[PDB]
Order: sequence, then structure tokens, then C-alpha cells
Amino acid sequence: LEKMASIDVHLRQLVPGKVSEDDKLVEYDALLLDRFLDILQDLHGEDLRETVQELYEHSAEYEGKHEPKKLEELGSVLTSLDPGDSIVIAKAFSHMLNLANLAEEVQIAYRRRIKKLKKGDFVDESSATTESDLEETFKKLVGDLNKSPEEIFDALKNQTVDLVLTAHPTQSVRRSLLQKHGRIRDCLAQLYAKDITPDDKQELDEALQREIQAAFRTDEIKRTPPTPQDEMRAGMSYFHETIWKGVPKFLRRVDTALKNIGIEERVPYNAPLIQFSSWMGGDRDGNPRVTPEVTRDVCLLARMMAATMYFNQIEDLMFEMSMWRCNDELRARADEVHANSAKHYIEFWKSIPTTEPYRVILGDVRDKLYHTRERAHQLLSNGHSDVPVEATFINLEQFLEPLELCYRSLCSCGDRPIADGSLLDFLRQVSTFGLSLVRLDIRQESDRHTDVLDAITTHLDIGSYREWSEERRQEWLLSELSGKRPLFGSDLPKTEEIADVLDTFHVIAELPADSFGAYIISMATAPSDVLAVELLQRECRVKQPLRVVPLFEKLADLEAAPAAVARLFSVDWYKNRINGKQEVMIGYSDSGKDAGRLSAAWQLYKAQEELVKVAKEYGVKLTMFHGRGGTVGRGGGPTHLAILSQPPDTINGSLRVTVQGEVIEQSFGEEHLCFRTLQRFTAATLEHGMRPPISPKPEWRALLDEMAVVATEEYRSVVFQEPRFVEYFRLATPELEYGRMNIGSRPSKGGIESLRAIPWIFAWTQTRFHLPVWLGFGSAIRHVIEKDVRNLHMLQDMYQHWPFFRVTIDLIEMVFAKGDPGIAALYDKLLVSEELWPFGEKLRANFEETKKLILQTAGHKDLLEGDPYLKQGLRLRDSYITTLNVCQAYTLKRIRDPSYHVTLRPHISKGLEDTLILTMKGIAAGLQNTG
Amino acid sequence: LEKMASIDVHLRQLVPGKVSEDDKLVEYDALLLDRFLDILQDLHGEDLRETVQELYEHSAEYEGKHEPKKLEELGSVLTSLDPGDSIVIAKAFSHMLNLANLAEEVQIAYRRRIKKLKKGDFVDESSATTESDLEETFKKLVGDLNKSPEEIFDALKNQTVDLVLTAHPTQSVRRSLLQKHGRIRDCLAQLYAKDITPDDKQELDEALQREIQAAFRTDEIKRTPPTPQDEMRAGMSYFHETIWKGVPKFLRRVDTALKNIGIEERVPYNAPLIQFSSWMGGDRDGNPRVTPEVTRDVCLLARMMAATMYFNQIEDLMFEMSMWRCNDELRARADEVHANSAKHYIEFWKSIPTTEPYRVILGDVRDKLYHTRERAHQLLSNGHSDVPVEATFINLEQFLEPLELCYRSLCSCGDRPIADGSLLDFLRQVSTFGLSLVRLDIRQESDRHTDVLDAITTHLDIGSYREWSEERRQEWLLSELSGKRPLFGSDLPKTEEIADVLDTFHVIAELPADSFGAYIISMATAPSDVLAVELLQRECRVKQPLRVVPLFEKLADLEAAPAAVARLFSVDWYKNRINGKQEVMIGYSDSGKDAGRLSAAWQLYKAQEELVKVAKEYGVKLTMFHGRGGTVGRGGGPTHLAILSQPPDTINGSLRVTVQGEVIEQSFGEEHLCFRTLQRFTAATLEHGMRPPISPKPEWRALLDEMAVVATEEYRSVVFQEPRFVEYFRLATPELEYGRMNIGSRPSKGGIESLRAIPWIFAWTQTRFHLPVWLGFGSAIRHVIEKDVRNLHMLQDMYQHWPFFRVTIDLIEMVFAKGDPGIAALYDKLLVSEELWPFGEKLRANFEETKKLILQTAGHKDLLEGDPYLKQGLRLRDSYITTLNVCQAYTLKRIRDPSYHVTLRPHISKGLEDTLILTMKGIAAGLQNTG
Ligand SMILES: [Cl-]
Ligand SMILES: [Cl-]
Repeated sequence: LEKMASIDVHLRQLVPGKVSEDDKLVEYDALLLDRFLDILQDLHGEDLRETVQELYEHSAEYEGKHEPKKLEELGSVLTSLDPGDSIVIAKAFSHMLNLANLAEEVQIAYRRRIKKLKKGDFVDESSATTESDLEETFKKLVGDLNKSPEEIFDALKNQTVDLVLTAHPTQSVRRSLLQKHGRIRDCLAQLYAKDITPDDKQELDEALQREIQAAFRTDEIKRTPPTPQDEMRAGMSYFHETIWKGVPKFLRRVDTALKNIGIEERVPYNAPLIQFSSWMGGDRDGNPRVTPEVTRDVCLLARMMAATMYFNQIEDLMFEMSMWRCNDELRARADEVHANSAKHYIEFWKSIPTTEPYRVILGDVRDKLYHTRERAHQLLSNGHSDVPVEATFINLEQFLEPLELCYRSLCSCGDRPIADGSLLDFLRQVSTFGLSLVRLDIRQESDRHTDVLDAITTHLDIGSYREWSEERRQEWLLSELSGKRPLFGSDLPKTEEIADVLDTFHVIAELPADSFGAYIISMATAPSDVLAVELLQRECRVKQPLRVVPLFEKLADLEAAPAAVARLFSVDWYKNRINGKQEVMIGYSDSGKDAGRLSAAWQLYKAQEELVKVAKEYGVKLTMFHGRGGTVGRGGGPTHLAILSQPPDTINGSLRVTVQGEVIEQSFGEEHLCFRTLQRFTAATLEHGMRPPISPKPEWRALLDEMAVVATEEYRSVVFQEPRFVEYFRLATPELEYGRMNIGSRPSKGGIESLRAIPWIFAWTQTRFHLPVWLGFGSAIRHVIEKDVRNLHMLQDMYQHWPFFRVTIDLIEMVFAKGDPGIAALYDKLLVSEELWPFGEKLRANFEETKKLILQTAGHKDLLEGDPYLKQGLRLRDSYITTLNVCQAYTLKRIRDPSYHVTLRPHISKGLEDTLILTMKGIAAGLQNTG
Repeated sequence: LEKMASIDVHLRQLVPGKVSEDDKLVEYDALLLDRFLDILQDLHGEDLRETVQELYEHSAEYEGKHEPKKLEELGSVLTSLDPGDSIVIAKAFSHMLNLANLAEEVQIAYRRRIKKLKKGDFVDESSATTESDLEETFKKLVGDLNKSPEEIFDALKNQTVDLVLTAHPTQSVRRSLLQKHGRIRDCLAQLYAKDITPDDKQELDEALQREIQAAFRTDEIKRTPPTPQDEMRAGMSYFHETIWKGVPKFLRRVDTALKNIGIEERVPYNAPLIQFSSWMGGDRDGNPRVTPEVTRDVCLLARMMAATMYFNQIEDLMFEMSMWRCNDELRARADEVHANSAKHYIEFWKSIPTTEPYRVILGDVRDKLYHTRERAHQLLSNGHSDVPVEATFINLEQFLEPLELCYRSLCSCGDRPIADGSLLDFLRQVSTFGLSLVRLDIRQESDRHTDVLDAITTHLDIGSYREWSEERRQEWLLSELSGKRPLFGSDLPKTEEIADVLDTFHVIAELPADSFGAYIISMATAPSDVLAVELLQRECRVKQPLRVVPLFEKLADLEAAPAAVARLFSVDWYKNRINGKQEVMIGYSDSGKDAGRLSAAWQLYKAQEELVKVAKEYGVKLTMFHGRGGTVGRGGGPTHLAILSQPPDTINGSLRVTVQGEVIEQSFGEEHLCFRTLQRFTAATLEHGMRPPISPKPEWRALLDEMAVVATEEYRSVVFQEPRFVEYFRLATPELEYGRMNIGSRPSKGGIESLRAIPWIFAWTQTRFHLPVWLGFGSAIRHVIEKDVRNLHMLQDMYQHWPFFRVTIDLIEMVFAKGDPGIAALYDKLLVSEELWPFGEKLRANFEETKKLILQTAGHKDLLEGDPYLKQGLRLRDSYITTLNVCQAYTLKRIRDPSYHVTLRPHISKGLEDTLILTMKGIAAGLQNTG
């Protein structure tokens, strides 16, 4: 078995240099790949392993020199496989890619930082190896901006970072597989400890093999396209994995960094520096599977998960809190609680005596947590309970009061150090996570609210709210929100959809306010859209209404957005209802689908500028919600610069960002990764509030305004004006098969306009072409270079000195690293009509030209010249993804064309749809985020 | 704050050299003491801290040169303290000693072993730094003894180490403090990791301080001398601490060591290599607090703790067991289980589908475990349930059957590696721990069984079983055991004691046999005692009777023991009840109270010789149960040689040892210490079975017979013949205050004959005198040296070549290391009449002579010359213990003599019985095990 000598050689050719001297990435993936191929040989034979290894070697050679012969050599093997071998090979390359991902995460997590590699400017903040940690950000604010530590501390107290967990656009990886990946990363990391004994190392090797086999031997296709409740369960796994333990550890490090600049206080335990929100079970935009019952279910499930975690954590807390000296107030509470009926600690104590007063109070808290868990479970599984609401915690203050009593009491007696231990961690967990872990946002199209109001006005013989102008809509809505008479009853003709909308509001009214965040209006365009939701909320008897958040998607909607928000703030009722706070959402992917990516980027910078101007005019604290597709939605270090790049005063101590599902494992799967994620969000938010990016030079604004026009021209001329573009899109890409398959929901929700943004990005990401991300950049840069010889220099100045522009281009460059026009050409050759071949050829030429122009702008000769660690890891993954690409292409030809007969090969040792699904899930997991 | 500089110097003067180069003990204790004294100053003022540190400095100066002036310097300070300051000082020195122990444990756990320090003989097996680990034991058996790997493996399959956890003779440390000590050890160890970052180190220092203060600020008195259920709760904590996770790790290491000699199998997962037993709630010998209800309680509590641990452990198992390929048998069971009513994993899955068959079966197991816990809880708190017994696991086979089914199926599909992971660990935990974690032994005096049978026979108008000769007793008992008529009914005059005995039997009958171990007869002398218990068992309707175990205590009882066991094996009924297995218990401490320690040692070697001869005669497998006080009851390396020293064939793959409460923390408190404990018990049992110690030369046996005669003469002439000895014992020692206080139970079952062994040893251990351990050795060695010039050379030969003798002497040497005649003389000066002073002076001279003679025998100039690490650790503790000694002496004088007025000092910043209790608990924790 000298086969190992070959994969090592190929791996070393793929990743040649060393990005440091703790660079063990090739070692890691070589070990995992060797062990996997041995498992594969033992289960499916020697021939199967040899076939698979020949394929991988060819793929890696291709990612080296991109010789098209290597692609033809891959295809020759992949077409000759009967569906059984096709399934085994596809599964095999999926798991091989997963192992490359795990090795990459370990390498990232244990890479030593380099203080001497910092250049001293903001470019350092684009990579994890040079970004500023918490304390370096503190000292940068103290030295360069001459801010006093007390100002830094006061900024932190009132700062909030709000991370929003959304469903994965594909395989929301099951909780069990997350755990297996964790065990693999742990075995890997421990195997390279520079002190380990022979027997420990042998047992770790055997544990690693055992786990890799375990992951390879579980099916990941059948049953259902998981119900929204299941997807929510899988999405909540990261709280148990890292986030629950991670929040108090991070906050304590904030305390230590504050001590290292002279601050003696800690960050107050009730200060919400970190918050979590969820769309899982709340986003109904084009998703009929998300019903009123789904929302009720995930709300109660979240209350259960939280009560479970508090219940298990408070037993350790009860063992630690064995003091007897206490406050007079706490002693009074101990005597009161002792007069009652001790069922959840008989294994610990027969009963808690009054000479352990902290244990008395905490034991009663444990009892209330148990009743809350069992009660929410009874509500979920039936619809009623029998658990008195007074025996549980219904709001966060009931929970915090006795814990704070313990903290005050402990501090009274000089036991502050004891109080700053498990008790401080607990208080910070209650403040961060509340009774729900997450707050659920609800999202719905504006048109659905319009349908509801139209049925209402038609039922009252007043006209159709739909035909009314925006001004008449506003006038009627305003008369109703200010009036004293209810609007509608059961005697109302309701369609199925209208009943969905109203029932969602009724379920919101029947659940605790701690469970909900924002009501987000998709396709928001006018103030009447927001006022419709405020009115529907009020008339559905929602006592504590949700905050309404418009999502301005199309480009024209963004241009009209500050006008609409100003008109909203100018209405007296809405002004006094919002209580000085407004949240607006922007969708980078959504706007890019409308007008190309470069135009959407520059338009979103300008739109935030004007919205801040409005908020200052009316004295409102604005919160910008960054949807998916942004620079701030990337994985790792880049986010740090992206946050710093936002326009001045757009954050103001309140950051709300979508954590994309294709990135959540890279960000929260591992202990170190979790800490560093929380750290860069916190540090960048704090720094941006006190140190905005430079204001753009006037010529930069004018130049980008010009480029936006040319870029929208090219993008729309190809996507919307070319008649046969849609025909090509249906051939060169698995868009049709993606919706028809099983993943997500509905993609339409006519033409591309009705197509959702996620399938729009996905379809082209599968083919390694990425047209939605880069299209438009080429013609814009060509146009400005040709108009004036000097514009190139100006572009090169912007990329070097304007953070916004650098992050925009940097994201484009990263997407180009994951692109390969040769593979896209293979899709054309197999799946596209001949008379459409020049069309794709032209698009590929555009791909090439933009690439060179993007390089010229960034001052680079190769892609990602400034981030070799990412270039290295991407090359590693691409070697596995390429095989799944060729396999997916030929599998598509086999599905669509039963007249394409292939010379089959004999089956290799112990359904084309399953193959296709495997390749989609795999390629998606290897490319992760693009646009 | 340069106070740290003086204590560093004093520690370095106390422990001068370095016992290695990873010797960080002085550093460790300096760190712990600095942090503690800072906490003490912060809580109780600067004056209190200065007073305490002056005391410690004087104590270390004393342990340096033993100048008696230092003791008067301590006493002048300690008598002038009013009871409040007295309590604070005593508490402080107790916690300082605890911190010294924790540092010593960390040093032991992280001390690197030395391969080049092995000498190649059995002496290496007397210290943890040189003892043979598992694999070294294997190669010792394979190379030197010519045993085949198959033979070693077959021995391991059938080997059992049965460790019996007994109640602490003093403070059974509460579970909370065990956890706190764990955190202190963890912070200590992590602070010295040769890679730690500045912020991690800062936060670790703060966690260390936080924990030391937390432990110091909890009261450890009031309430009750904890109920036996509470003491049992505290005693079981080590399962959560280390043993539960620790057992499968060790067993897996046994598998690895087997692979390194060619064995390809694993130790069968159902093989009971490790077993745990408990006396907590079962020993009634002179302890009326242990009632039938107490035994029932700890039985149900144990079943609960076990069900909880299995329940929590099986969820991660359910996440790992996501395979789909399975057995025909398993697939059948999965389809069967799928037909039923999923309440304990909605947070995980809505329901378990049939395409995850292992999860189906395991989920049903998790459900049955939940019902087992809640049912045991309902019986404990009420007396009945309503949970059908068929919905739970009642015996170990019901539990193992589905788990083994999963293992077989996984192996069927080539998934054995997956099976040897969490599933193998789980199976090994079920086999080791059963449904109870521990099996409870029941212990009672034989005389109580005589009382029950006497009330029975008198009630039957047949005579008094008590007046009957032993032979008449045997004949009647045999006629009843072989007959069919029952013995008695409700119509039976029962005294409180007789009803206690019968009620205990009734509780045993109504509980699962898996909860119980052995029925132990204290003060056993004749076969009728065992037959009495067997008959009472049967007639109280115990369906599965316990195995009866006689405890032969007095020396004459030991001489008659092999005859009595032979007579038992010769009776057909008993021979058919025991099914080829018999367990006999011997009490090293118990026998020593009767006839001195040297005589009890030689008598126990001979008695084990003869018991083995009988067992081979009648074809019975003998198990020797070692009670408290033995060489095999020591801490650490000594146990390895102690086990290897037992007479040939006395173990035979079945070791049963009392884990004394004064050692259980040193043995199972930490992860590494736990593994090494389990390893040395396993390795020494295995080696002893295949490589018995040398048979003693005839002159060795003759010499020990003579020494035993002289030693028993001296011991009885001092302890039992001296008329004024009892008065001296009541004056020079805190024996009266110990029984009167609160600890344990009753110390007198009159004179010393009725005094129990535990208070006998404790009283003299408190004064650093240890007379019960060494008395008699002096005259025994003096006699033989004078009788023949060459006998010294013979003694030195035995110590060098006879393991039994070396371990016997080694224990004495270790006890002398914990002795200090100067402190004992201080007790004499304060508490003993003037005319009794020469008596104590003479005993102290005996102490000195015996010490010199033991040194001569061991070939040593100083004590513990061969184990410098232990000498160092004991010398470290002695500096703290000495202060509690002086404090205890003056406190005793103040309690007994209110005519002793002292010039008190003003109270120092922010009830003498409490102080006395503090000093007793402290000295007890610092001297740990002696005899
Ligand atoms: Cl559900
Ligand atoms: Cl109880």
C-alpha cells in the first residue's frame, strides 16, 4: 500500500509553498484522505478505491495546470459508471471534500498570528492572521484617535451585535453530522500535540478512522425535504456546539482587555453586547411550507431548548454556590422560600437547608426552569397544559431578579470574586440568550398584505385598496390607525392565502413578546406597505406589536427608500409608536439580481448615507439590517474590514447581520472560530462607531455613478433583453432541476424577474461560472479606462485607500477564485444546443475580460495575491469540487436525454437522481458563499 | 507586599533539593499559599494574616530542626486567641493543608516517569515513578515468565478487581468540595502549561483565587452528623468526577496493550475486570444509625444515579448511531419497536424513522432508562409507584440485550470500528457499573444472629441456641436447612435489635439482587455463624440469597479460620449453595487491635496460606477480602507491591480491596490518578496470578513465629496489662472527645477490648504518636538481634528478598515519617497527670528504639530513604499539621480544665468545641492513612 506516496505528491503539488511554518494543511488533508480511502477500500473493494484515487489525482492535476485533457479523462470514467458506482463515487467525493473543509478549519483555528506581518493600516483587517483583536482595537483607539478608556467602555456598554441565523439554501447539515465533524477536528488537533504518547496517538488514530467511517456510513438523502421544524432544530445546533459556552468566555475576555487599558469595571452582565435572532420558522416569503403552526412550533421549541440548557447549567451553579454569609435581603428570601413543599436534586441533597441561602434561591430557580420546559413541551405537543403560568418564568425579569439578588448579596460580603465566576457566566447567558436563545423574525411579501387589505375594503364597499394611489392608501390607513373602531371580524371572505396572513398575526398575538423580533416586509416600496403591517398588527390584537422593517430590494426602491422613511417618520402616529428606533433591511443579493452586483453595491452605500441623514433629521436611532449576499456576510477575516467599510454613522453601536447558512459552520463550528467571530464583530462595531472610513473623494463618487450606469446596461442587456438568455439558463445550468428536486421551497413567485435571488445565485454557482456576481464589472471598467487614460489610476487609488471599494472588489476576486470557465464550457458542450454555443462562448469571454480588469484594479497579477492562505484552501477544495462538477454535468445529460446511450462498465463491489442530489449538495458545500 | 518572599524561602528550606526536574511542588504550594494568604487578608484583615503567617513560619522552622522552643512559641500565640480568632486560625490551617494536598496530587499526576530508574526487581513496584504499567507487566510476563499472549489474555478475561468504597472515619467530604478541589487542581495544572498566553494565564490566576476563596468561605459544620444517605451521596461523587468516564478509557488501554503483544481480540465488553462495591448504607456493625430504611434508601438512590448517567450518556450515542445498513435480526427489531406509542428527544428529532434502526432501538432504551429513574425515585420518596416494572430494566440482561444486538449488527455489516467507539464504551459501562454503580455489602455482628436464633428457639420450646455448644448449633442449623418446614411467623417476641435484623433481611428480599453484594459477619469464629445467616436469609424469603462472608478478627479466630471454612465446605448443603465460590474477609486493623501489628501481619499471611490449601482441597475458588488497615489499602505505588506480596494463589484472578475513605480522593479525584489506580490493581492482580512471590525460607518462618511471640507479649503487656494505661489513654489523647463529639457512631461495642479499631487508631494518630501501628516491633527485633548475632543479617535479607516483609516494614517506616515524639510530649505536658508522665516518657523511648531498629532492618539512615518524593510530600504537610497539633492540645486543656485561665488577646478584625472539631478534621486530612 504505497498508494499514500501518490496522494502526498499530488497534495504537495496542489499546495506547494508554506503560508507559514505551522502550515500543516497538506499533512492534515493527506492523513484524512489516506484514512478515508482505506475505509473505502475495506467497504467497497480494491477496484473502487483505485478508480476513486485515479479520479482525484486527475482532478488535482487539473486544478494545477487546467489542461482540458484532464477533464476529458475524468468524463471518460464518470460516464461509464452504472448508477450504483455513480452513487458511491459521488458520495465518496462529497465526504472527501468535507474532510478537506475540516482540515481547513483546524488550520485556521490553530494558526499562530503574526504581529510583525501587520502593515499598520486598514488592509490588515481583511485577514484573520493580521486583524486587530479586542485589545489591539482598544489601543488603536487610544493612541491614534486619543479616545479615553472611559469613552471606549461607555461605547461598549450600549453596543449590540445582533447575529441572525437563516436557513441554509441547500443541505442544512444534520446535528449528528456536525457532531461527527467535531470529533474529526478534535482527533486531528490532538494527533499533532507535540508531547503525545504512543498509545494515546494510536487510540486517537483509531478514533479518527472510526469517525470518518461513521460519517461515510449514514444516509443523507431520504425521508423528507426536512420540515421547517427539522431545519430549525439543525440550525440551533451551534448553541450546544460552541455558542452557549462561548458567549460568557468571550465577554470575560472583554473584561480582561478592559483591565489592560486601566478600566476596573466589567461590562455589566445585563448589557446585550451579543444577541441572536432567527428566521427559521418565520420567513414565509415564497415559502408555503412555513405555516402559522410552524411559527408557533419553533417558538415553543426554542423556549424548551433554552430552559433545558439553564436547567442543566444551574446544577453546577448550585454546587458552587455553597456560601452561607449573605445579604439581609437574600436572607429574607431564603426564609420565605423555605416555607413551601425538592424533587430535582435528591441525588445531590435530601433537602437544601437555610444555612445555604444561595442554594435555596437557586434551587427554586431550578424548579421554575423545570416547570417552564415541561410546560412549553405540553403546549407544543397538545395545545394546552395544566402547569400554572405562575410556576414558570414568563418574562426575563422574573428570571434575572433572584440571580441578581445572589450577585448583589455576594458582593455585599466581599465575595465579589465568587460572584464573578459561574454566577457571572450564568447572568451573562440569561442576558444574551433570554428565555428563547433566539428572537424569531417574521417575513412576508408586501403584496400579501395588499391582498388582505383589498379583500377588506371590497367587503366594506369602499373600493379596492389595490387600485388606490399611494397617497390615498396612506390617507385611509392613517384614518384607521387613529380610529376607535375595529376593522374586520369572522364575517370576511378569506382566501387560503389571506387566512395564512391573518392566522400568522393571530399566532403572534398568542405567544410571548420575548420570542419575536422584527416583522420584515419583502418587496417594500412605499410607506403604505409599512403602515399596512402596523394596522394589521393592531387589528389582530397583538398587544406588544413587532417592529416593522421594510426590505427595499429593487434598485428604484432603494432610490425612493429615504423619501419613504422620511414620510414615515413625519406621520405623528408612527413616530410615537416606534419610540425613537427604526430598522431598515437591505438585500445585497436581492438588489444585485435586479441591476447587477456593482450597481447594487454602490447604490447600497448611497442609500445608507441618505437614510442616516433622515434619521438624524428626525432624531431616530437607525439600525441597518444586512441581508444575505453582502461583504459583511463573508466567512472570517474579510468581515472585519467590511464592517469598517460601512458609511459613517450607519452602525452607531447597533449592528445586525445575517449569518448565511453556508458559512455558519466555518464561523461557529469550532471553539476558536466562535471566539474570533464574536471578537471581530464586536471590535469592528466599536471601532466604526468612533472611526468612520474616509469620506469618498468627489471624483470617486462621480466615477462610481458612471460605472453603475454602464454596468446596469450590460447586466440587463444580457439577463433581461437577450431573448434566448432564458433558454441558455435552462440548459447550461441545473436551475430547473434545482427547484424540481427537493431543496428549499419555491424558486418562482414567468422569467428571471419572478425567479428568486437564491436559485439565481445557486444555479450559476454550481457550474463554477458565477455570472450573477461579476457580470457588469467588465464593461464598467472597460468604459472608464477608455473614456480617460487616468481612470485606471483612480480605480487603483480607490482599491488602496477606500475601504468600501476594496471590500467590493475583494469579494469579486474571491468569487473568481472559485470560478473555472473550462468546467462551464463542459456544461455547454454536454447540455446546450449547438446554435447557443457562441452565446455561452461570448459570456465566457466576458468572464475572462472582467477577471483581468478586476486584477488590474486590485494591483494583482494572480487572484487573491494578498491572501495566500485563502488561495491555498480554495485550491484544496476545488480539486474535489471539479470531480463533482464533471459527474454532475454528465449525469444531467443522462437524465434529460434518454437517447444518449453509454457504454457501461461492470459494477464495482458491495437511480441517477440520487447522484445529482449528491453533486449539488457537495458542490454547494465546497463553494460555500459567493454572492 | 513582599510577604511572599519569606514563605518562598521557608518552603525552599523545608524542601531543599529537587526530587526530579519536573519537580514543581515547592512552586505549586508557594503559589497556592500566596493566593490564599492574600484572600485571608482581604476577608479578615491584615492583622489576622500577619498572625497566621508568623505561625506557619514557626511551624516550618520546627519541621526543620525540631527545636522544642518553636512549640512553645506556637503555643503562646494559640492560647491567647479568643474562640473567634481560634476558629479563624484553625479553619485557615485546615484549608492550607488541603491546598498542599492538591498541589501534591497535581505533582503526582504530571510527574514524568523514568525508564532508566528501574532496577529490574520487585522494589520498583513500590513507587508510582518506577512501577510497571500495563504493557511493562505484559512484557514481564511474556519474557521472564514464558507465558504466552493467549494465556495472558485468557487470564484477563476471567480476572475481577472489586473495589469496595467505605465511609470516611471522619469528614466524608461533601460533593461540592470535591468539585471545588477539582477546579483548583485544573487551574494549577493549566497555569504551568509551557505554551499559555498572557491573557489565558491572567484569567486562570483569577479563577484560581476565586476558587480558593470559594472553598474557604463555605461553612463545614452545623446541621447533623450527616445522615447515612448524605454520606453515601458524598461517597458516590467520584463516579461523576472520574470513574464513570475513566473505566472505558482504561479498558480501551488494556485492548491497546494486548495489541502490542499480538492479541487481536479486545477484552470482552461483558467481562467484569472492574467492579465497585459499597458499605455506605450497609455496615450495621456497632452503628444503629444504619437502619433497614437507610439500606433501602441508598439502594434506590444508587439505582437512580446509575439510570441518570446511562440516560445522559445514551443521547450522544443516539447521535453517533445514524447508520442504516444493519442485521436481519436488528431490522426485525427496529420494525417491531416502530409499532408503539418519543417524549425525550423532540429537541433532537420529531420522531425516529425506520431508516435509522439503531436510533430506534437506542431511543427505546433511553425511554426505558427514563422510566427506571423515575420509578426508583417514586419508591424512594413514597413506597409505591405506578410505573409498570415491565417498562423498566430490572436486571442487567434486559439492559445489555439490545445494546449487544446493535454491536452484533454493526459487526455484521463491516462496521466493527464504529461499534468499538461510543457503543463499546457504553457496553463496558453497563458491565462495570450495572444498574446500581455499586453493589452494597451488608455487615452485622454474629452475636446479633445468635440473639435472633435464640429468640426463635426459645419461642419454639426447644432451648436456647445461645447455651448450645457449637456442634449442637451446627446440627440443628443443618437439620433446618435440609428440611421443608419454615421456621417462624409473625407470632415472635422481637426486641428492638432482633426486629432490626429481621427487617434488614426483609428489605434485602424486596429489592433487586443486582443491588447487593456480600453479607459480612463481624466477629465470626465458627461455621454456625455462617449457617445462621444462610438460614435467616432463606426463612426471610430472600429469593436470591447473598453470599455469606465471615470476618475473622481476633488472632485466635484467624488460627481457627481454615478449619471452620473446611467444615463449611464439607457440609453438602453449603457446598451446593456456594456453587464453587467462597469469599472470606480479614481485618488488618481489627486483628492489630487484638495482638499488635507484626503478629496480625504474620498471622494473616499464614491464615491465607491455609485458607488456600482448604479451597484447593474442596475445589472452591477463594476470594480474600482485605479490610481496612492493610498494605493493599495504601495510596499509590505501595499498593502494587502489596498485591504482588500476597501468598501464592491467594488471589487467583479475584481481588477484593477496601478503598479507605482517607485515600479515596488521592486515588480517584483526578483523571490520571484514577487511570493509574485502576491500572496497578489490574496489572498486579494479573502478574500475581502467574508469578507468585517466592516461598519463604524455613528460617524466615521460624524467625517470624518467634518475633510474633515477643511482639504480642509487649503489645498486650502495655495495652492490656498495665493498670493505669486506660487513664493515660484517656488523658494523652482525644479519644473521649472523639466519641462524644459527632463523628462516626459509637466507639465502644468497658475497656479497650470493646473499643473499636477505628477510634483506637484515630486517637493515637491525632497526637502524631501512632502507638497502635508500631508497638511490638521494637521488642521483637531487639529479642532476635540479642538472641543471635546473625539475625540482623537475616532480617535485612528478608526486607531485601521477601516482598511480604518489605511491604510490612515499609508501612511502619511510612507511619514513623508521620510521627513526631516532641508533639506527643507536648500533649503529655498539658493534659496528663504528673505521676503518669514517666509512663509516657517510657513509651516515647520505645518509639525511638523501634524507629532505629526499623531503619536498621530497611538498610536506611533516614526514614523513607527509598521514596524521596513521598518523604518530600509528607514533610510539606507536616509544617501545617504541627500547628493544628499545638492548637488542639491547648484547646483540649481549655475544654477539660476551666481552671486554666489564659491571657486573651483582642479580637482580630472581621465556642471551643468548634475549634477542637476543626483541628481533628485537619490532622485527619493531613495524616490520611496509617494503620
Ligand atoms: Cl415539531
Ligand atoms: Cl433520602
